Amino acid sequence: DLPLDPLWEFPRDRLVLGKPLGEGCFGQVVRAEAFGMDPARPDQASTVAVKMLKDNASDKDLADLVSEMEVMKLIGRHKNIINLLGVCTQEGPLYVIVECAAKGNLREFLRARRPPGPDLSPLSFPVLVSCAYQVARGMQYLESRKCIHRDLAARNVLVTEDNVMKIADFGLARLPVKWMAPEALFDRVYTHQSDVWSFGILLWEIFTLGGSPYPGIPVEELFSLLREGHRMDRPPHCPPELYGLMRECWHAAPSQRPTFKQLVEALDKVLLAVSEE
Ligand SMILES: *C(=O)c1nc2c(cc1CN1CCN(C)CC1=O)CCCN2C(=O)Nc1cc(NCCOC)c(C#N)cn1
Repeated sequence: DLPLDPLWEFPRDRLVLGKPLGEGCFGQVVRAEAFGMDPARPDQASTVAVKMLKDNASDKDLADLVSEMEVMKLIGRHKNIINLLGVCTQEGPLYVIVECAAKGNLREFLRARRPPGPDLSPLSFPVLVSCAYQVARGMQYLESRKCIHRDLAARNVLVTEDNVMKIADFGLARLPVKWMAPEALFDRVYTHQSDVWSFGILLWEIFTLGGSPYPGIPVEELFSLLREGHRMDRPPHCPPELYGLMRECWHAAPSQRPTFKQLVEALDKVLLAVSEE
């Protein structure tokens, strides 16, 4: 069984499950409608997402879902992360209610909003910087809460109906080798500074509108190329100020990379200037 948390327990009868959003190995995320999620308007319907176990799940999977739920409570609320909204622990399967991100992941959001490409030739430049800045803010918050993400990439950044960026799967208990810092790749060392390296890759994904990192380069060849000091080229139409930030994230020495605080500060300076360009 699971203890009743007066701060988070939501009534099971006020939650209506909908179509699945995605299925993992033993877990899944589904659409849902919640009634009275905001206590100020207790009859209002709101669209949410529900993390739950699949039928093939074991007690190890249940402990992993419980762990993510508890980590989400400990970390607390931020505008730029997928927030916990409530829980259904009593008289039925465990439901972890979280914020809905109607527009899906950032990579597909950007790919669907691309201008005519090189085989032929919507999102303004300030909106793109705002996306980067929002993700930097969310990461700054997670870091302040002792949370190392380990898998920061555009596929793990979700977009709401209101176009707010929300980092997902921060509470979790082929490998994404192209986003990994070299000390993480080679020495299995994951710090806040290795998340800064991934943020640099994410910045490149933003300014290529969902481009695949290291275009052409075989995965096997990546490691040797990084060891030689090679890094990705400046995306087309990307300003040198933003490419400069990417290159700082990609410094070999973790201590030579910027902090999330400096990234938030540098991205806010660009955003405020570019908003009147
Ligand atoms: C949220 O309930 C929601 N999410 C996604 C879609 C639709 C909806 C709800 N919804 C709003 C718009 N109207 C017209 C109908 C409707 O049903 C559409 C597809 C993309 N959604 C999505 O990605 N949601 C989402 C995903 C999450 N995880 C990403 C990995 O999924 C396995 C999370 C989380 N955590 C939260 N929302």
